[PDB]
Amino acid sequence: LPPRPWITLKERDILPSASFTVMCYNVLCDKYATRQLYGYCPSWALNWEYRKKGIMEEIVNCDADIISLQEVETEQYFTLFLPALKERGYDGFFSPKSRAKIMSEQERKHVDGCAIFFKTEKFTLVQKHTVEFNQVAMANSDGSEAMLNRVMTKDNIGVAVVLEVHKELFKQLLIVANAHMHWDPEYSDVKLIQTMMFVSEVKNILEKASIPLVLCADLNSLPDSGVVEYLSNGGVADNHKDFKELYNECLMNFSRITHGFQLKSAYENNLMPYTNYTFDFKGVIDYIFYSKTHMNVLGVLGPLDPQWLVENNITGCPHPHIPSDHFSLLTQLELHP
DNA sequence: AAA
Ligand SMILES: [Mg+2]
Ligand SMILES: [Mg+2]
Repeated sequence: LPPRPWITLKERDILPSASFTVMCYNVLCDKYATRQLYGYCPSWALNWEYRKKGIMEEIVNCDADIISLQEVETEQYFTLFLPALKERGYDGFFSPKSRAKIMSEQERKHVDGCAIFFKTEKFTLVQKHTVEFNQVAMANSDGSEAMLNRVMTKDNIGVAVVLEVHKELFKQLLIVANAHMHWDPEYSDVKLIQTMMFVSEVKNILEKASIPLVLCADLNSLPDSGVVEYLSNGGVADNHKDFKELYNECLMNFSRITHGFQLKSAYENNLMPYTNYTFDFKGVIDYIFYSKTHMNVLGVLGPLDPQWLVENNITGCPHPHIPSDHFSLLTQLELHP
């Protein structure tokens, strides 16, 4: 296993500014780490008792100031992620999917969700928020049968925290948001709508709290998609093909459909060839977006050496040496007040 | 949970 290379994009700055790093990582929850989907990885290496060590080691060694995780299993949050990262100087916020859904005690422990951790020496938690996409869809369906049938029926969520950035690093506020969108490629419309919902709800948090945004997400969307275009260009045509020409009027409950932020992906221009890496599918579907008005990217952690993967005949993850089917993103950012 |  060779070290992943750091890529410098700009060096540190004279003007007073704070730099900090952000990790975005889908850990692959145990529930979904099955032989069926991951036949090519041996059982002992899929198993959570084994994989959780590689996943902790990954998060520890990245050592980011802000960590956004997806597929964090409820019980693992409280008994593993939080108490171990507390020992490293972090506090955290977590919310599970499916909160409103009836299920046994046992099943409730295994439901996964999104978590944001932050170094308490650098940041103070001002507010925490959960955005349940099923609920925002319900509230915004009026008319539109697609909303209710296609969107409200997906249990996805994002979380967001409002953080106070300690003055000494330079009340400076920062919002960090983390989401995990629906997966199914036949549902490009749900992915885009969940993103519009997440962004507009994030804007609302912002009002009630101009203020820098860091947006981490497993978007399940390629760089060419309607969702990436929407996030990167401040908006998208209400007739974009990703709507499956299937919405209109209800779309602009979150509003050519537009958002106010000015965002760039930390890894734009293909700095990694894929963030999800399996036998059947490899592509960039995970992202760290930041407000380009307040922040520059100083650098990113580059991809694992493609030559190393080929030499070891690794055509999909997880693998004995790679504990998730996603690779972590890690970026260093510089914030100007 | 690019079931
Ligand atoms: Mg997954
Ligand atoms: Mg995914």
